[PDB]
Amino acid sequence: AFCNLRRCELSCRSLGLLGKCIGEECKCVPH
Repeated sequence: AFCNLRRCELSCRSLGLLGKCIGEECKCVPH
């Protein structure tokens, strides 16, 4: 698992979300 940020964001577009780092792992946000 990584904070791939650039790739994290593109993964999060699956639900239309922004992608962010939260300590070594990517997690999306409802904003």
